[PDB]
Amino acid sequence: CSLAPDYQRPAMPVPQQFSLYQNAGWRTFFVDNQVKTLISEALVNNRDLRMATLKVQEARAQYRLTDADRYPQLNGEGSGSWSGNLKGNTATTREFSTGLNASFDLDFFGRLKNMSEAERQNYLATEEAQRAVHILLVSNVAQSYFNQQLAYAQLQIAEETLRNYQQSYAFVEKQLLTGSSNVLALEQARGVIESTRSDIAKRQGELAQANNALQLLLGSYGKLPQAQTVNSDSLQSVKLPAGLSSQILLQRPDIMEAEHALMAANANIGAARAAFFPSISLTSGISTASSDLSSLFNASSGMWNFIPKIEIPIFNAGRNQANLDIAEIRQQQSVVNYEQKIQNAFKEVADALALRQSLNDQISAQQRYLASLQITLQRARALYQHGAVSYLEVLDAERSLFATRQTLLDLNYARQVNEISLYTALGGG
Amino acid sequence: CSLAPDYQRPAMPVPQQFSLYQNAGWRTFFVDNQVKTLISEALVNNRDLRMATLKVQEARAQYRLTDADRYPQLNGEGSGSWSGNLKGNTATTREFSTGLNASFDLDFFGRLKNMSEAERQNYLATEEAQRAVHILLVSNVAQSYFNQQLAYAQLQIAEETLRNYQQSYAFVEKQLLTGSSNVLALEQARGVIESTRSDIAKRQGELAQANNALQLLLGSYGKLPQAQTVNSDSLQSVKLPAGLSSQILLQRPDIMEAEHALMAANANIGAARAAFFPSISLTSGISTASSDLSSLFNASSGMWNFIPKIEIPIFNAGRNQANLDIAEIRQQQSVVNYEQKIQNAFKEVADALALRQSLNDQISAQQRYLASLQITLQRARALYQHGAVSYLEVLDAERSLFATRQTLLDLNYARQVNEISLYTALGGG
Amino acid sequence: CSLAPDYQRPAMPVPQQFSLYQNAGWRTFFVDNQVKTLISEALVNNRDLRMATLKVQEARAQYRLTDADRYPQLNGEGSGSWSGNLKGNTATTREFSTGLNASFDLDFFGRLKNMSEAERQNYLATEEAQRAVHILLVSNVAQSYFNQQLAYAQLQIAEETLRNYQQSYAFVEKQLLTGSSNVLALEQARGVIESTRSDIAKRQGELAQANNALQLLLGSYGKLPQAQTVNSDSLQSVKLPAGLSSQILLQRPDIMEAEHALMAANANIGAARAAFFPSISLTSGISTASSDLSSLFNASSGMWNFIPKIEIPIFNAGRNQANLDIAEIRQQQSVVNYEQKIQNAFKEVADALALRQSLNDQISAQQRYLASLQITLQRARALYQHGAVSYLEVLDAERSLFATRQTLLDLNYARQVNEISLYTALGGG
Repeated sequence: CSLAPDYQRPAMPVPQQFSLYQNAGWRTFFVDNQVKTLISEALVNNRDLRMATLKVQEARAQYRLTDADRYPQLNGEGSGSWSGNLKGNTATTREFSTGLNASFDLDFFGRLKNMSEAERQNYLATEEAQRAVHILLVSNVAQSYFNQQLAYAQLQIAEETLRNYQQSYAFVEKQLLTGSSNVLALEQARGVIESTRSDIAKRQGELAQANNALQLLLGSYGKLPQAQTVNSDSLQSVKLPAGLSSQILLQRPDIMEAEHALMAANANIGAARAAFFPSISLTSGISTASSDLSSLFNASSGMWNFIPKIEIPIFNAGRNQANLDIAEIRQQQSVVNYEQKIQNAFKEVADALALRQSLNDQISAQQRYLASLQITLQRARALYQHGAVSYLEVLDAERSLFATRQTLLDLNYARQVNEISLYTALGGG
Repeated sequence: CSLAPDYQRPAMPVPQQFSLYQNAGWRTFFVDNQVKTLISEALVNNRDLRMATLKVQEARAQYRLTDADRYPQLNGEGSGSWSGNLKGNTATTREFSTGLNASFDLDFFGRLKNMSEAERQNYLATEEAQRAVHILLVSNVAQSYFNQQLAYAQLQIAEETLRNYQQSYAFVEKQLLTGSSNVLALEQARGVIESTRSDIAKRQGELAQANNALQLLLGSYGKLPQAQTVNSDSLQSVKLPAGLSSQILLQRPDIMEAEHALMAANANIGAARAAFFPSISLTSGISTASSDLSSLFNASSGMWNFIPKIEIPIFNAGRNQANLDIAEIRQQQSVVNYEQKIQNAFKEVADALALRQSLNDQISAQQRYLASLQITLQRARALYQHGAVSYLEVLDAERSLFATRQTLLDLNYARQVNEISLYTALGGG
Repeated sequence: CSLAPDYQRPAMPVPQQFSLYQNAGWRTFFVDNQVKTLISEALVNNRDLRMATLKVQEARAQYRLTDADRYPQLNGEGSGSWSGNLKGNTATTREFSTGLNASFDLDFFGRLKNMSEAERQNYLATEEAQRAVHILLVSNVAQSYFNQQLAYAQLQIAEETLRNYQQSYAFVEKQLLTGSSNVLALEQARGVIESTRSDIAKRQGELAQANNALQLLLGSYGKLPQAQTVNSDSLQSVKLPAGLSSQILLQRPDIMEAEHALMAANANIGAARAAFFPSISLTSGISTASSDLSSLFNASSGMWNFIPKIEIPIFNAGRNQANLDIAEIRQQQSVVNYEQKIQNAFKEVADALALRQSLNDQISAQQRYLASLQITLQRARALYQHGAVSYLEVLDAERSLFATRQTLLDLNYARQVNEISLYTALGGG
């Protein structure tokens, strides 16, 4: 029988709503097909996930090892014994023996059963941890893919900005050849060509870094995805009821893992309680003995045997009690751990919801800003070409336009990362 | 008796001065009352700290478990034994027995005593670690609070900057309606409205993130503090003698923790030394036996018993010596750990002192810069409105003014974080 | 004998080339002599490395402890036994005994041998980890040194930029005193003085922080290096064949560490296999006994003794099999760990190669940009001083010039860090 306390799910340590459903599969959440191809490959070859799978097997084997301790043992024994005096008849005595013995703990108060149940729960927790690494990998690969695509896109706008600045410069040169501009405007147009080449070189770096990170995550080194057009429709962004319950969190693998750890701790309390109670063992044996080898295996020399035993703990100076206290304190630790895991999950979902609003509003504003800058550039050119304003007006408008384009790319990347983070924080596929 | 070496505090691994006292309580260090209310709540509900408290209890129980091993044990035993031959009189022999036995290790050379002392020191170290989590939490909550307030303040100046830019734009529009300005100036004034809306949306994000981080730290989800006015007087910044001794560091909990770990290691050396010496045990028992159950508990079948024993290690192939070496090497590791903890603490205090000077000087300079920018803006407006300069003068002055205001807010936040870090690095309250 | 599987190096988990040799010693790689002096000091006093050295000693001792378990033991025993009835002749029986006994496990199937070999391999792995900390420290010290030098250089250009801005301001003042400029230009020139003072204060902070980090790494607090002139020739940057083989990675200490861990796991498989097989032990003793102490050590009371024993596992409910499974699964884990270590190393080398190209191209472009900005500044001054353009042209050119200089310093630092990272990722000296 078991002395373990019954499982009780701790009180929800977070509000019941995120601020006032089930995810689709990742094959549906991700629209872009390239990212899905990379995710599938990662699921096969990624080393971290492979390691997480092996840890599940290990824990399964440890469960088996511990469970085995509940079953009877049967073992053989062989012995020979020479001995004699040191004075007063120096004749050697000699005896041979052979034992075949079985052993069995009755485990009436469930010590061994519960140590086993604890290992089974650790195994269950380990499977959940595995599931967590699985969804975190899907998230990470996808993000890594979009980071690569961001690098491509940044490189692309940098090159077309280079082309633009080269045209601007050629034009100012032509003007100068007609004694129509000045040497200041020319040097300004030349400068921005160089800073743009610098940006190009930077984006090449980031691309290479993105590629290398992606290949580490895949655990494979085949050809990388090429640049593709990517947008808000690349993901099927989560739609959520207005009063989505916090209870969705309890479905994440990492939270289920914590739950199983809590059950393991309950089982360890049962095991520690059992120590206070009598324990009954049983050993039975077939045995033989003889002073010489010849008549050893003689039925004549044989003996059967059957010996039940009971041990009764009486006083142990608070050993059992201290050990029980450790188990109880550790169960309390598991409860806090469970609470921490949920509070952390709640923070991830709340942040991603807030960030979704913030990022959408930043992007919208940034788009309107860009449109205004394009108009500004056009007006500045016209006014400059008619000698009404200095070339600094053109330079300034170009710089801001280019910076805004790079910022807008970064924001769209942040938006996709956040959508992926949200999906994942809700438990993924 | 104990074979452990005496404790000796390692030579100070850092200079004796920080570069040429006792903290007040956090209730006094923090002036702002809101932050103190949040700190008090965190001290109650925060999960990390609760977990640190449970670890102290666990270590206390482990100390008790180990100490118990020093005391006598008294246990019961019950047995029944059926056995018989296999040929040549197949009559079964049967014997029942019941033992009540006491056990006691004399521990003359302090093996068990020292293993106990080691656990007591681990327990002491664990209390110190707890105290460390406690002061780190006070620090973190306070910082998290000021980060929230920074977000509020950034949002506030962004909105008033929005209002300003809308007035600027309305004015340029009016000018245009009088054929007095141009379409370039108008588009420039429009643009900055949009970039400011973008900043507003960003600050809303950061606010939401700040709120969520603060609630994670509190472990509670009641209403959040509203924006309040915050300044250098929100903290009672530490005043330090010119030649403050490094010795103040030895009062931090994390350093005391290291000290207790060092004592534990000393105790483990004592325990390992004891293994080389004889060990004396003592077992005494009341016992009975009979071939049938009826005359079992007969005083007739009973026997008392008393058996002192001594074990003497002679040769063990370097087992004891290797084990002693591990203990000695581990004590050396504890010494290095202690040194590392102090050197790290010294770095924290030195950095915060340097940062205090740097930040004060940056803020002072930035204030003078801001004042200059306000004047510049005013002059640019006047000159622009009289057709003496382009609107780019106004735009440029506005942009720099706004950026400087945001920078100044960030610097004041950094200053408070650094003051808090300094307080904490000196051991907190 | 050993039941362990033979070592087989896992298939290379990365491409055979980095994208289409041996490092020199760090004394040769680093040209700058100051950095080498700091590296030498760190190698002596650094706490992390000292700790890594102690861990090697600890593992060596654990190897010795485990190996000792393979050798015979010889121990002494002394006993006295008083016992008597409880009724029916209350005369006490009394017996004294003294045993000297030897013990020896034959270890025919190599259980103990392999547990020893596992510990020897853990020791070997620990030496490699030590070597890793050693090369990582050389890297970190060098980087920390160049970061200090970066701080010095940033402070220096900030001060000369301050001097420049003060001259610019004095000039505008003079112009105003001749009713030749305006109050806008003056306030603009004043502003940039203040922002530059802010930068100066920031660089003082960073310098102080750099110094404190460097002293933590050195584990010593003597005088710090002063500013020196530093450039691309401070390091003898690695030259690599076009088709450098990935195989160079297998020379890194961290990868060799993984290899030894793999061998340890192989040994543990051997140990677990041995459990299925019979085990033969041997105990031999000299012994005495007597009812009184006087005739105790009488050769008369003495007995010699010799007892070989064999244990044969028959059925254990899958205990041995589960334990074997754990060992096999753990060996598979070591293989994955080995693969991870290599893939990670491959990423470090690939990133550093890409970054070397990117950084060189950014620096080249940034130099050309700087040269263009110097010309722009000169042209703007001339045009401004002749009333042809506003002072905003001068301000703008100064700001960009100063920002580009700071950026160029940061890029040169990044280049040196990357060269150091490359050297280190290839196995260092």
